[PDB]
Amino acid sequence: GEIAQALKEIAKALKEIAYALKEIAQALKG
Amino acid sequence: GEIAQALKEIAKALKEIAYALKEIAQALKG
Amino acid sequence: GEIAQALKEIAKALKEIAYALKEIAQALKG
Amino acid sequence: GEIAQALKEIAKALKEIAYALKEIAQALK
Amino acid sequence: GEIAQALKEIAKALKEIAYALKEIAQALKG
Repeated sequence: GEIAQALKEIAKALKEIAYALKEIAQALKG
Repeated sequence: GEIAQALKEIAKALKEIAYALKEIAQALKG
Repeated sequence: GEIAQALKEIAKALKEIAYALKEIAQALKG
Repeated sequence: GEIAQALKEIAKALKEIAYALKEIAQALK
Repeated sequence: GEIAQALKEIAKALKEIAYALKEIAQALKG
């Protein structure tokens, strides 16, 4: 239902945030 | 009621997150 | 009740995350 | 019950993530 | 000093993201 859907989209968002932050970490090491 | 409202705000928040992340991705390319 | 409250705190959290990420996007464009 | 408890922990986690991200924004700003 | 700070906070952020995702995975089994 709608709570399961909310949570799936939050998991997606958090995975993209983790990747964004790793690319920012690498940029700053560069 | 309250749960429908909470879920509408979650959906709004996640749309802004998706937008922000695209601009972060682009910034890091240039 | 409890679920509505939990989801309202999640909605708040995600709104602050969207805000933070917009400032990160701006920083990186500088 | 169990779903309310799970969602309270998720709310806490996301609040700490929002704080972290604001400190990252400031560092970079 | 900004780079040191950024990298410390990104490491913290990633640990909290991994935790959030585990709790979301478990929640969705329920």
